[PDB]
Amino acid sequence: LSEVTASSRHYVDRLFDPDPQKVLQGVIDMKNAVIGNNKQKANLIVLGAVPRLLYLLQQETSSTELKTECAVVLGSLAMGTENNVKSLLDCHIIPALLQGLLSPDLKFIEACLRCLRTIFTSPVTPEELLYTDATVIPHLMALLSRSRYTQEYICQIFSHCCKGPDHQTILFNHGAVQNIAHLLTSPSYKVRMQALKCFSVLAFENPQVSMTLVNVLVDGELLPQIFVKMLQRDKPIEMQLTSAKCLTYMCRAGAIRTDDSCIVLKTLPCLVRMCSKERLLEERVEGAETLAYLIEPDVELQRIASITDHLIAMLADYFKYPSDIKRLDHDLKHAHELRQAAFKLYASLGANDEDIRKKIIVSLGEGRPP
Ligand SMILES: [Cl-]
Repeated sequence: LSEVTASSRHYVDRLFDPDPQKVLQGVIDMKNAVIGNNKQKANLIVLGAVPRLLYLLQQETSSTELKTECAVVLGSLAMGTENNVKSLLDCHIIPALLQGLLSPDLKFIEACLRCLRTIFTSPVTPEELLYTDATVIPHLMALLSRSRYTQEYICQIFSHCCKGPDHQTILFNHGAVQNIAHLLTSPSYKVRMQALKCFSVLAFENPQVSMTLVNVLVDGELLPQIFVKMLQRDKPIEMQLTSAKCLTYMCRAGAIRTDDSCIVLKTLPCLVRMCSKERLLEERVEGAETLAYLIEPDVELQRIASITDHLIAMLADYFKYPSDIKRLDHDLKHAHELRQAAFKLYASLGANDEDIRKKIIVSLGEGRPP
């Protein structure tokens, strides 16, 4: 490791200072020292700052300011390497943060939830820890709608830690769909985005939840009506793609009909707009694969898609060379993903109609099949 120098030790020592004012300023200086330095994070974790910080956040005498600043620093350490997250987990930070979530003060709750978000988002953290203690999910649900930060953080934690049907149903029984639906009308886009993500992963292959989503009412509008608005071009591209995913999944589960207006006039047209040359490579791959997921079961959708906004022409441009230098290198390295996506959509488009396969064969290269 990098040698530990007197500066780092002085930061950790100032926490043990006898004057409370000096301790508070020491934790503040510690937060300002780990902003960009992952090495400073590692040095302070090895010097034992995390146990002391947790103790200072546990004390009854500690002011709300000191508790908030200590939680902030603990989150800043969790923003570093995976080794740091493992060290913080080994110091039992999640239990302490869960006790901190019992606080009335909102800023302190936000700091603890920010730390929990970074931890649960990190790969080294097992998702089962979220469900190992049954009371944490109800407690998080209760805090879901106190601030935009609680909404965003708890949505991120849930969306990253759902993991499919079993504990997805655990989350559902605690009122996930009803409590998270209201966030889609929030004045904060960051919230509205994250809620969307929660729904997309929550309804991927769970027909039961999809049906529930069809009848959920948020601010006088049925939830699919909110999704359709989030397909509009004025909205950000992410918002659109994710909305389309939700609807396609709801359509695949049976909650929405393949002949429904939201699918043929909004969702599918939106997905072809994701396949344009102007779109990013990742967006083209996801739009194409999601459209293939949508159109695979129904022949009528396949035909409609084949005649929508020169889709088969745009797909041909997946095989053409790109036309910011790091993005260009990234697009030449990941071009295989784009070509593979094009073939997935071709396979779904031409599954039942030979004339569509003839159209694609002609589009992919010069020459007409016999
Ligand atoms: Cl942050």
